[PDB]
Amino acid sequence: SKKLLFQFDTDATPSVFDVVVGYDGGADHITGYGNVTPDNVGAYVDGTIYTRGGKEKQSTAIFVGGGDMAAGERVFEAVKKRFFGPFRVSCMLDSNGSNTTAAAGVALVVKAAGGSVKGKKAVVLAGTGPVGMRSAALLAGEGAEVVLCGRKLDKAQAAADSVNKRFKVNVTAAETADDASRAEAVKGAHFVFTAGAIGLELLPQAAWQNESSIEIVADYNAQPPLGIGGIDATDKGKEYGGKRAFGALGIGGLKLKLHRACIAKLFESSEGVFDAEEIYKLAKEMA
Amino acid sequence: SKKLLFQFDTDATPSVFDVVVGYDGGADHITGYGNVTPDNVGAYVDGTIYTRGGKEKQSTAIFVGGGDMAAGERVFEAVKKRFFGPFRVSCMLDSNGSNTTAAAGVALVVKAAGGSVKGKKAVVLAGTGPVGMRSAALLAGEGAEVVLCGRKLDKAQAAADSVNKRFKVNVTAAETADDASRAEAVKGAHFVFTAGAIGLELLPQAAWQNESSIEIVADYNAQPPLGIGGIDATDKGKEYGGKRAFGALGIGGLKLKLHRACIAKLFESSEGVFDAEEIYKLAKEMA
Amino acid sequence: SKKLLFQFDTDATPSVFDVVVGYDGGADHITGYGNVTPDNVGAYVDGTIYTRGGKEKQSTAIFVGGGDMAAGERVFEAVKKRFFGPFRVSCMLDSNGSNTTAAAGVALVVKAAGGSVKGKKAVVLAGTGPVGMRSAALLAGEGAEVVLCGRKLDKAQAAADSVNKRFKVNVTAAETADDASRAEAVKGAHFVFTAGAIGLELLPQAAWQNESSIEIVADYNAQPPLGIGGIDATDKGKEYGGKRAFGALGIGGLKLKLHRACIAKLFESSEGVFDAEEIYKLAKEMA
Ligand SMILES: NC(=O)c1ccc[n+]([C@@H]2O[C@H](COP(=O)([O-])OP(=O)(O)OC[C@H]3O[C@@H](n4cnc5c(N)ncnc54)[C@H](OP(=O)(O)O)[C@@H]3O)[C@@H](O)[C@H]2O)c1
Ligand SMILES: NC(=O)c1ccc[n+]([C@@H]2O[C@H](COP(=O)([O-])OP(=O)(O)OC[C@H]3O[C@@H](n4cnc5c(N)ncnc54)[C@H](OP(=O)(O)O)[C@@H]3O)[C@@H](O)[C@H]2O)c1
Ligand SMILES: NC(=O)c1ccc[n+]([C@@H]2O[C@H](COP(=O)([O-])OP(=O)(O)OC[C@H]3O[C@@H](n4cnc5c(N)ncnc54)[C@H](OP(=O)(O)O)[C@@H]3O)[C@@H](O)[C@H]2O)c1
Repeated sequence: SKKLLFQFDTDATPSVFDVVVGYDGGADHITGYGNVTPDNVGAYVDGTIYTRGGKEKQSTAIFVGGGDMAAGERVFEAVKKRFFGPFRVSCMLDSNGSNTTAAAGVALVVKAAGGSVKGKKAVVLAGTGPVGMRSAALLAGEGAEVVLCGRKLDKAQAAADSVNKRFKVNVTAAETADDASRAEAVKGAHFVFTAGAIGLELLPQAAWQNESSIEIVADYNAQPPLGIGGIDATDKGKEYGGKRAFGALGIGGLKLKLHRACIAKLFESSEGVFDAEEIYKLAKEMA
Repeated sequence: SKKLLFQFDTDATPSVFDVVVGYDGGADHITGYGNVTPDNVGAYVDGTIYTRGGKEKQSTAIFVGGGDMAAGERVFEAVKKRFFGPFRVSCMLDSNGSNTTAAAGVALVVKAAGGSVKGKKAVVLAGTGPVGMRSAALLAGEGAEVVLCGRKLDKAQAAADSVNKRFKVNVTAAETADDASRAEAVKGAHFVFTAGAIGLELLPQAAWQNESSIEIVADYNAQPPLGIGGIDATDKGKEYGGKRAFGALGIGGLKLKLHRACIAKLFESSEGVFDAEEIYKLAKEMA
Repeated sequence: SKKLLFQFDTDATPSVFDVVVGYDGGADHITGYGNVTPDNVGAYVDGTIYTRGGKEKQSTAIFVGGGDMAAGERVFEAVKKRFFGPFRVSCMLDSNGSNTTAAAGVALVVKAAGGSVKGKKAVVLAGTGPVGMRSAALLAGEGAEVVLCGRKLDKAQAAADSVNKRFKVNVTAAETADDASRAEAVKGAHFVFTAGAIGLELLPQAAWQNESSIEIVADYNAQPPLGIGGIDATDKGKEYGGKRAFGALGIGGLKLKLHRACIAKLFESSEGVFDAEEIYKLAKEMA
């Protein structure tokens, strides 16, 4: 049977980026839908579970995407709720590539760290967006003491509460309104991630270079000025007098390979569920 | 040339069910459109008839679907009306699966009856919907005496008139507003079909198992309480005393293979027209 | 990698005609979007330039189409504007088949004229539409002396100004408000093209067959009354006395083959820009 991927996007039209990667990952055909909601996705799912049987079923799979993570999460939950008994197919969630980007970034840092980050302090700057929250979640799951920062304490605390409930961890928040506060929050930390919006700087070279404790820095922003000063986007473990760095493009290379590999995995079984935990498990096997 | 199927759906977005079946039927690519109407479909059809010539033409085809049978029929007529001379391609109509469902059901019953039902009495309970109407048409074309029943003579006689004019047959109507009247209507019948809306019982175990004249019963409702009591939805010719029963899922298994086979036929010529009659002819071959 | 074509149509839904030709031109997959504007196309383009690298870049391409040429040009310019450095893919513009139609027409006439029209006079009747304007541009590029006519001088001059600025040529405009003026305008001309709206006659038989200077005539209107009287739409170099005629269908046959061949070119490099000039270059090779 041909491998058919059904793309459910919460935005008005399906993401072009997700279509290309889906095909390069092995889909024979991709059929996409926009404006997908928790109320209209059930009928679409029925079409994937009552049309093929047995080993044929694994050749159909579902991918959920779009620009708003919370919206994708509501659709993803409604998809899983429609399945019942043996009537199911594999599914994946990766709105705006946040799960694959956060998983690639954390896997690279944990590997470069020797394989463990337990008990160590980790700081995610501008960690209130989807990549920062998923990054905080995966680090916390690895045992690190995570502090999620943002300009305003309420938003920062809301993000940690959200992450804590979903992944059952205990991330703490902190307000850092300026570069100065951001320099302080970083003191005593062993790992520092900058998950800021595109084209903004958050931690100049001084701010991280003179902190004996810092082992690794990782930046998700690929547009200059970069989130971390003193490094290049292509950096991928590059040495900087003690500290090692991973730039956005070095992280991006793995994210792309990871996304492709997850798509292929969707067709090897009819019961895969790929959200942050499972995507990160695969990321560690590929880093 | 690649086998290209153009899917025209009357609902807001195209049916996922119809997409999977189309690829398993052999289409190389399926391009779908939602909110298709009798007015906008003409321009879509031009794209299928003026882009390929000669032997190439049979490699493009059209499929009309959606949840409303009436809307689908209006669009299908607009499609056939657009063709002119040699400028045409094969087309199929199967809104809400009404044609393939009714064709599989009748084909299975006629086969289990020995191959001929000429002159026998067949009763279709709640036969005023698309599935009941198409079933009555096909039975009447096979020569059976058909009585289409519903809660109000008004609507039942209109359903019968519609079928009679479209298929050139002579189905009669009858009013059965309650259990008792329903049980009464099946006396003396050889074949009984329940084509009621989903989740409703129309013929309890005690209304058919004690009528000697009845040879075969068939139910299209797959949601408990089933249309026929005393059987399982998966029954496919299972014997109950001296009678045989077909459950909605037993019928559905053939409906799926039939729907796949019809799509493949669309690419074997550029003049095929697959509506109830032709879909039924193929159903008999495969039953 | 699979050859992926992304279709951006300015209308509500993507053209069926453009999809079929795109597959016959060699695309492995076509993903179409409707309602595309200069504003929302940027995010779409990003998806085609950040998902593949190196030799895989050329396996993704863009096609802009739809019914309104002006809307299409705006989107096409926005697409080229999003590219930067090596981050780009091949792209093509053919809203309403205006580029492939004008290129096929001019190529056929130039070949029939011995391969050169330099220094000769070409008149384009009702040349204010997109087909008429593109035809005038290619003819002027061949060194012909071109006169673009229309019922009102201001509109005709605006058309020539547009063409002259865009292709850097020097087409002249003239007002021909009635039958008498159109007949006067072609006296002494060597080539006459009728690019009027569908179903209108612009050049009666007696208005061209008695003019000794006229060598070849071409008509883009396929709906009777044809733009040029006394010819058949299927004519493709048919001789009438000392003259050759090309009708709308004779021209359309090359347009179709040309459109297919252009799509194939898009995947041969990641820098192709298929607008009128490059499409005409290929038309000459194929006429
Ligand atoms: N290439 C890929 O495949 C890919 C995929 C996904 C993401 N990414 C990249 O990874 C990064 C993370 O994405 P994201 O979507 O999670 O980010 P986001 O939601 O756009 O922004 C992250 C946070 O940055 C903070 N911020 C915004 N403007 C700021 C300013 N002027 N000063 C200080 N803080 C500011 C906000 O935190 P507070 O308001 O709490 O301060 C915001 O929650 C982005 O740079 C994005 O480009 C790349
Ligand atoms: N799995 C598939 O591929 C597939 C495809 C199509 C259909 N189906 C199933 O097959 C059946 C037929 O579909 P359909 O669309 O023709 O049905 P429908 O139009 O939904 O219903 C059929 C008839 O049921 C009668 N009815 C409604 N409520 C009733 C009640 N409370 N008591 C008695 N009669 C009642 C009505 O007739 P009166 O008003 O005249 O009494 C109505 O015309 C359904 O169960 C449907 O789920 C399955
Ligand atoms: N088969 C294909 O692939 C294909 C594709 C595209 C176009 N075409 C055909 O080629 C032709 C050119 O298309 P187009 O889009 O450029 O045309 P258009 O924009 O529809 O019309 C061209 C010009 O015709 C003139 N006109 C309109 N009504 C007129 C009338 N009643 N009397 C005299 N002149 C009138 C107008 O010029 P003024 O107002 O300046 O006088 C108008 O600008 C059409 O016949 C079309 O069907 C075929």
